[PDB]
Amino acid sequence: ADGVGNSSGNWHCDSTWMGDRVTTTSTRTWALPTYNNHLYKQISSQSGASNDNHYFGYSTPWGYFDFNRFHCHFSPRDWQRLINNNWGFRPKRLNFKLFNIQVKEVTQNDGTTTIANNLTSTVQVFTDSEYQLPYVLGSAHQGCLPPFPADVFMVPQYGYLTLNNGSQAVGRSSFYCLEYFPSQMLRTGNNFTFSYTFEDVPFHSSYA
Amino acid sequence: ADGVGNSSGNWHCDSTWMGDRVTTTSTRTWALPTYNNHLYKQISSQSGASNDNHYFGYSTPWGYFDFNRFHCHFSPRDWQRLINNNWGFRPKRLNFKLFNIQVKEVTQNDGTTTIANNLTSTVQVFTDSEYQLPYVLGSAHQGCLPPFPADVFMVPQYGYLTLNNGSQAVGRSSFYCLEYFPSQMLRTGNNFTFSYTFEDVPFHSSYAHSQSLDRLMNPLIDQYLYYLSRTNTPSGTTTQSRLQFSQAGASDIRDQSRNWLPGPCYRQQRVSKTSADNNNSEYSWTGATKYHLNGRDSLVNPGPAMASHKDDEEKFFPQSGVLIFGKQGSEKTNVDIEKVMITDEEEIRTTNPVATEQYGSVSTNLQRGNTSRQAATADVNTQGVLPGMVWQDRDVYLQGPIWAKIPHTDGHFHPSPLMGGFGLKHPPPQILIKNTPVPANPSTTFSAAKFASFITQYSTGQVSVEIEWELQKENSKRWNPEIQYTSNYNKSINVDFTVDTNGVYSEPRPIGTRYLTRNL
Amino acid sequence: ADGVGNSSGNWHCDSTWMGDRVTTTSTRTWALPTYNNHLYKQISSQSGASNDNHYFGYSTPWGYFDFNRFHCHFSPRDWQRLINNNWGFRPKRLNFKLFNIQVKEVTQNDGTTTIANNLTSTVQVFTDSEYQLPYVLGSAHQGCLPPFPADVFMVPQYGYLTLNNGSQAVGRSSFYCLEYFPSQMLRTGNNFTFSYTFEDVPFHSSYAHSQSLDRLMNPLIDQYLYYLSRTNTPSGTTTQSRLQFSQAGASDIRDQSRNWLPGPCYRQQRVSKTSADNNNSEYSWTGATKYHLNGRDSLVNPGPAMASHKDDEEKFFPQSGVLIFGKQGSEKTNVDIEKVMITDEEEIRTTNPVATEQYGSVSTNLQRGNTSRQAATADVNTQGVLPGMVWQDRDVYLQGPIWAKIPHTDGHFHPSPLMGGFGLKHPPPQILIKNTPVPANPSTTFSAAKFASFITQYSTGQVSVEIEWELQKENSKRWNPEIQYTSNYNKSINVDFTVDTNGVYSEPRPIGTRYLTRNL
Repeated sequence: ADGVGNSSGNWHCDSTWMGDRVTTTSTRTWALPTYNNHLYKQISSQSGASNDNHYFGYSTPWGYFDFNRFHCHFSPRDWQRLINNNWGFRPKRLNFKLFNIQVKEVTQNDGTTTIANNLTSTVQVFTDSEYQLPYVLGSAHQGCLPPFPADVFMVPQYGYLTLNNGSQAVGRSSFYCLEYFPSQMLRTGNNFTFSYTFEDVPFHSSYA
Repeated sequence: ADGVGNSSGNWHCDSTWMGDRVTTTSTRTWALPTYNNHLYKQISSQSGASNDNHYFGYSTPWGYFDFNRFHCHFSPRDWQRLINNNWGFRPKRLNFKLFNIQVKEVTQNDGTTTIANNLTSTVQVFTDSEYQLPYVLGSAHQGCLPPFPADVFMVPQYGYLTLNNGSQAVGRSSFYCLEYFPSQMLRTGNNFTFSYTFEDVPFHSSYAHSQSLDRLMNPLIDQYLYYLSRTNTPSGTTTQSRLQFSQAGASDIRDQSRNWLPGPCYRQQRVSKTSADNNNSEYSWTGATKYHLNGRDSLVNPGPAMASHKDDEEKFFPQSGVLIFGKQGSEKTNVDIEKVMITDEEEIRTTNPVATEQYGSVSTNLQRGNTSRQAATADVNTQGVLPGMVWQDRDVYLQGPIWAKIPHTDGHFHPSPLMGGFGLKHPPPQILIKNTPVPANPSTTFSAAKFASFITQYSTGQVSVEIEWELQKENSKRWNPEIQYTSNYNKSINVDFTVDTNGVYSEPRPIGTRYLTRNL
Repeated sequence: ADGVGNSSGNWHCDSTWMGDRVTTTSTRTWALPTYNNHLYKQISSQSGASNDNHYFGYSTPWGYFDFNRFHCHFSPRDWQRLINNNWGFRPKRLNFKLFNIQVKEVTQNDGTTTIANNLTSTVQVFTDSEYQLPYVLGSAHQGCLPPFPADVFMVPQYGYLTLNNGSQAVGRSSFYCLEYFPSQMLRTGNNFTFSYTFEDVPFHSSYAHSQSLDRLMNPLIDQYLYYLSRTNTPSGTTTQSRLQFSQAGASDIRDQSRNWLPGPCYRQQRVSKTSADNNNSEYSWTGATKYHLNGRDSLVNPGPAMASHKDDEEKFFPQSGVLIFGKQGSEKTNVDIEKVMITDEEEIRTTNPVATEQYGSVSTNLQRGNTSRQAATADVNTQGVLPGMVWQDRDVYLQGPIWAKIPHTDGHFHPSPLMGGFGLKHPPPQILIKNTPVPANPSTTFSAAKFASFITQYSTGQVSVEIEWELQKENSKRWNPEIQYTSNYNKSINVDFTVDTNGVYSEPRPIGTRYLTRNL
């Protein structure tokens, strides 16, 4: 879309209050490494663990973008404006964008770390809009968008757990390959976007 | 098309089931090196090889994209959905795409390997849609699209064989230069695509017959036809020749008059999975089933479709009559039986003769009374096609091949590939890809010698294969439940058809397609 | 439709010849009892039976209407009119009707059998037009429509066999409940009807070739091709190897170059109608021609179409290579030869090998001079289909079957039924009929046990079958008269194909169709 040298997006971090609506926008800089060396690895609880701590699952080479915390969208002044004046609030719709994607190639020769641009490499992005993957958001996991807009954050590694009989698996355990999903390939100059509408939910009781 | 920094394609790996159709799409990441250092090399069998192993051919600097295996398009869940619900399937059309092509230049200075982008280099891609090149697909060769979508695979090198008189060639031997074909040159940002339509082919028999060919009668009603049941009667204290005839019913069900015959046979030697049960000798070739062609013996493998074993003999399999797939990590030469998975063709024993047994018996003389000559019979170890013969083709497997090219010959009978799959007069064309040679620094003085120094480079990219399949929906009226493929509920260290703690994908067993049942 | 006292059909038994078509209509009176006491019973081979005789299946309370014999539609005069004037025929369409259905209730009190009408009971009739049930028609079973229109026949009980491992079943064995099909319920006054169209099938070869396959040349003109006629010449007082070639003419007519070969063969043992000529031993199975399927031997009967005997050997017939029909009043087990009528397939010896002889001879070694090795040959007792092979199918008979269902298999070669007739992928559907169970007096207290007491009853009615046949008119240009089927003028106690003083209808001999002649 923008090849090499044309920006594919702008920095939009702000909030607009219009009557009975507040629209919060946040922009962050993320870093995504290579996870598991491009491999899917079966993971399980260590031998000798207690029965309550036994688990079985899979670790994927993918990362995921988490913004399931209020500090990712509201500044402290925004929070004070929200909670001191409103009896309730609820989300309505969201818009998501990935842009200005740069792929960096890292080499190490004779103890020297050299980083150079890779203008032909891609990143695969897709949204699980059919909810066919285990939903690991909402478990209060680290790796969200940092509360301060100037902070740079690492993209957390995606992984899921399935049925386990101790440290082993059962026949009902499910395995998911994330490359079996249609994904969008983005070079430097390509951007990704999608829009989502929240279902009708009760207003949060922001009152005593 | 997309210069440097614009993607020329997307990752499409998925399947859509819509009524009587299933469309499977797969995307993989491939790596293509430089083969033969941009040269065509004449190849031949080594001196001292046996006559059966003699060959002559050419090795080309090109590679080819192979997706002639079901695991390249169907996930194990997709295969289970296909085989547990459909009485047949066949391919309809396919779409192919190469995109996100990156050419990498490799240099080596003072023992250091440095890889950098080459944004101006090209890769040459063309499809042999006129079938003017030797068709090497359909020979069960390695180098296909890996079954796991996350695996990266190397593009296999293309090569062909021609006529040979020993290790030498003859005047009729053909040489093919693949640069004499029009090819499309792709830089980083260019993509390649083409569409193909399969010819009309029979649906694969993804079912097992619930009736046997010798048990198609009504057991309650006798036949009105008579058969010779006795040839003598007690006379005095000796015997006297006397012909008698009976109508066949349930008690003598083997003598009933029938309209059909079991399919053709080409007997195989019987080997047992229990080692001690086998003969203590080297009989992999002396006892092997072979065909003779131009003075050379070739192994018949797997040969005509025949049942692996009869009832309650699952440990026995034909010596070269079944497909044998390797487990994950299996070597190439002389691996043990526990390292391989041997397929079973027992679902076709209803109509097809057992591979290791005779087709039947025929008379060899003329019996006569009083000198007297008693009737004699011989085993029929090889039986050609007879009128009224019915048979089932070999089953297809998830790891098995999909199609093969029917040889361009004046005559052929039932051109279903013997290894299993769909016989196509115009199969999906070979897709040839190679890196364009980039000459290194030339001499400032003109030299008529052809260039021998080139910049070392390889290419990487993504490949997409989308195939539409037509389904033959099951329409059974049986009352009791059917056999279905299923995962085992009991706990295990690893889940089947997943990755282990090393992230290594494995296929624990071969899965056929014949689980539902249909009447004969 | 017609309640009680109104007829729901008429008697239509006749044939109409109109140009290239003949429409035969037949009406019969049938009786249908209650089978298995309204129960489905699992059936299997008796313990102690041989492996070849093992089976497993189910017996159903339903009956079926069978008209798969030519005598059910053609009178002997109709057959003579068909076979003396036509070079071929094939079925085109059929119409079926059940009408005038009466349900009779049978009671037995103090040793007295009383039969009364049941005007409210029904009979369930349905046609298996989707072929979801095991097709038991075409196995030459008794219970067809009687050849004489005045005879009343019992409806045969329907039953099928499924997969068996010995006397037991396997997981792939299928069970079918015929009440899981939609059926039409008919009281007295209701009728059933359905129409069926035959698929396109080849005309039956109702002719005998007036030329032999080895005598197709011009006897007056020599061939321009040469054959090896001599292999040595007199040299001195000994012999010397020397190849010589000759052009074949009439004197060496056996050496002429030919374009075609006789049809395939599967050798049968030769038996003689003269008892003393046979070997004094029990060879009905040891010397029998068999095929091996899943570890069980089945008799090959009648097998591939082959000539019964050569010239001037009419007393010889293949052991299980011809259809054998029973004379009127013939028993079931071990009847004498005078109680049966053995058919003859001598009209096809022009193109088909004799059943009891070898197909030919082939070389088995490589002859060489000076150690020296002399040329050796072997008999070919079994010959598969070769390119250039021509053959004739088995003849059909008035008492013989008409059609058979081609098994649903991936492959089959020349799907003409081996017992004779027309191979149909979609044959006329099975027509299943049974009496609706009428429960007897129930208990005034509720019981969850299924009903085991029923009112004894049977049904009677009329059945009509009308088939349209297409004729292939003879267009011969031979000068001298042809062989025609005819009655014998000499006086006799009984007329052929009539009733005797007991009013018992009999068919004195089998009548084929191959009386007219056509050139090869």
